[PDB]
Amino acid sequence: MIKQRTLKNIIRATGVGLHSGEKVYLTLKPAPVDTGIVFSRTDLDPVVEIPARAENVGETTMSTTLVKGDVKVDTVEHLLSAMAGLGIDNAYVELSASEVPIMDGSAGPFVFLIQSAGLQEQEAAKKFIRIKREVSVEEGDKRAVFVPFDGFKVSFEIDFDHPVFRGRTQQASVDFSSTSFVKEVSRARTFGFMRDIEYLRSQNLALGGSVENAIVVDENRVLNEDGLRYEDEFVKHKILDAIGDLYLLGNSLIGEFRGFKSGHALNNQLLRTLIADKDAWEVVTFEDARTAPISYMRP
Ligand SMILES: COC(=O)c1ccc(O)cc1
Ligand SMILES: COC(=O)c1ccc(O)cc1
Ligand SMILES: [Zn+2]
Repeated sequence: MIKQRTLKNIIRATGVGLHSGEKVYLTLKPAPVDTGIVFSRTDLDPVVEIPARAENVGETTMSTTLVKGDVKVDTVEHLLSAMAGLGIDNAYVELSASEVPIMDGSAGPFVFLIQSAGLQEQEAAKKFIRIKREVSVEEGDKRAVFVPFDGFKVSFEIDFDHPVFRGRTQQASVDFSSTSFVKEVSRARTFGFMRDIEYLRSQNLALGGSVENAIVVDENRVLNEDGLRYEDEFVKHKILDAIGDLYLLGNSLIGEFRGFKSGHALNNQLLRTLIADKDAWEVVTFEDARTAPISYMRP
């Protein structure tokens, strides 16, 4: 069978929140079968756990925020993207503060830290959500859709009228049967506009933002001296965000996601609409990895 996976070993990292600018200690720990991804605020007494599930998304302003009452875990999407990309089902994510560290603004440092620790196959079938029928949500010119697909595929389109986007790839499709999450998507970074930073800081957004953890765009050029990792880095980052947002379903998808200018808010609304529309999906297992429509790297 395709087995559930957890971490082989505890691993530790230090960084700062993108939004809060606060220093944070991150610990990834192994978790038993059917735990899912559970975030833990270890700075609080008593400690507060928040499962990484669509129903715990409380705020979606410029990141996905998990919330239990007054307790928040902000910017979970880049770490959940890495976990979805490596096939991690079960893990405890301990944090010393209210926001996952931004690291280099991508999933690259997370995929490296996890593959460094190693993955552990567990003695239980991995459960997938197979999309059986179209489910779509719209708001204004934004759209997010699931359609049936025998595999996992993401298509995304952004539309920015900014000189730095003129004639640039604003649309991409990744089929994870053809393409490596790791080589193709994980290194795409968070991006931001100089003309926005005053408004954002006034909203307690991007307080930790800099060229060290983001592509900073200024009028006609990228400020980062060493430039882009990909010609289409911006749309690749939105695909990274979508994978992270969609992993709040709590299981890997067998289907296709298409986003048109979709962000954290509409991605979460798509998950809530799917969960409610029970005839559009089923839980499936594969008793032979070799005959299944998606494969994961050796652990
Ligand atoms: C100047 O703007 C920034 O530094 C910045 C960093 C990260 C963002 O997400 C947005 C803006
Ligand atoms: C939410 O993302 C996934 O379901 C997923 C499934 C297979 C992958 O290879 C990557 C992501
Ligand atoms: Zn992001």
